[PDB]
Amino acid sequence: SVLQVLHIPDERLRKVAKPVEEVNAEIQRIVDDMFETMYAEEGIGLAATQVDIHQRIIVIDVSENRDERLVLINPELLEKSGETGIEEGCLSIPEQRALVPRAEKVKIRALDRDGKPFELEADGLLAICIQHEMDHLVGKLFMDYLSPLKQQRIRQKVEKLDRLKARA
Ligand code: NI
Repeated sequence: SVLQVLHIPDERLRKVAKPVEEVNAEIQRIVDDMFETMYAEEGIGLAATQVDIHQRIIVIDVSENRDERLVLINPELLEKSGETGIEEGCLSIPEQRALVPRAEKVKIRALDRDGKPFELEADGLLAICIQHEMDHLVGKLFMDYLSPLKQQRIRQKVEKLDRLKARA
C-alpha cells in the first residue's frame, strides 16, 4: 500500500521517533509499504516519520532496477568525517531544493528487515541520504539548516503549491 506523505508545515513532521522494540511482521509490512510509497513518489529514501509512523525505520534504494534496496532500523551513527553537499530535495517539502552541509563519510550500525544487526560505511550520495533520513527521525528537516530568510522564503512557496494542489 502507498502511504500518504506529510508535508510542511504539518506538526507531526517534528515528532521524535521511538526505537523499534521488535522487528516482526507488522514492522515488515511497514517496510514494504514504505518502499512502495518511496518508489511511487520517486524518492531514493523515506523515513517512517514522513508517513506518520513514529518509529526508527528508514528505507533507501539508490539502484536503477531495485537490485539494492536498503533497510536501517534503529540506525545509529558511529562516526563521520569530511564535509559536502548537493541540492537536496524532500518529498515533504514539495519541489524545493537547497544545498545543505553534510558529512562526506559516515559509518553506521543498524538492523535489517530481519532484525539482524549490520555495519555500513558510506560515502557520496549514500552518506548524504542516510543523514537526511536520520534527521527526519528526530524531527529535523533540511530547511532547518538554512537562514531564517530562506526558510521564510521557502515556506511561502510550498503552501501555495499544495494550495494549488487541492485544486478541486
Ligand atoms: Ni526528506
